This record gives sequence, structure tokens and C-alpha cells, in this order.
Amino acid sequence: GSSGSSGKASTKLHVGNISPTCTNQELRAKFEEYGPVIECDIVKDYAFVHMERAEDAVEAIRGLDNTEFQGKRMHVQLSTSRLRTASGPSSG
Repeated sequence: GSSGSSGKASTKLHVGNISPTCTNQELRAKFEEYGPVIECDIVKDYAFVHMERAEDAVEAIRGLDNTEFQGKRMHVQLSTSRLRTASGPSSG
């Protein structure tokens, strides 16, 4: 599904074609090289790295994008797709 509220602060990155022996200590660290990772989670053949600053998230991709990881190459991209931008009007 989809998160919902396009608006967000932190960044999320999705990974595919993961290894069976892939460990968080590996994936996370790999992403930590770009920026201060928040929370990393490995999946069957995919994963998800929660970044803090976009500048780091965007890079972590252009770099870890199509990179032989754990022997097999994984595809890294934006976890959530944002089409419509939102500033953030008042609420009070």
C-alpha cells in the first residue's frame, strides 16, 4: 500500500534482490556511509533503509543503485513515490 500523507521529514529507501545471508549490520552500515541511518530492515528479496536527511538518502541510492551486494546486485530507489508536493498550511 501507500503511507498516505505525502508530507514527511525523514527519508525512506527501498532495496531489492537481497541476499539470504544479508544482515542488517551489513545493509545498514553500507547506507550509513552516506548519512546517519535511522532504521534498517531486511526482507526476503528486498529491504528498507530509513534515512534522516534527503541529501544522504538520494545519494545512498545513486551509489548503492545496482551495486553487487552480498554477491548479488540490489536495486535501490525511493520507498514512497511523491507526485504532489505540499508546503503545510496552518492548523490551529
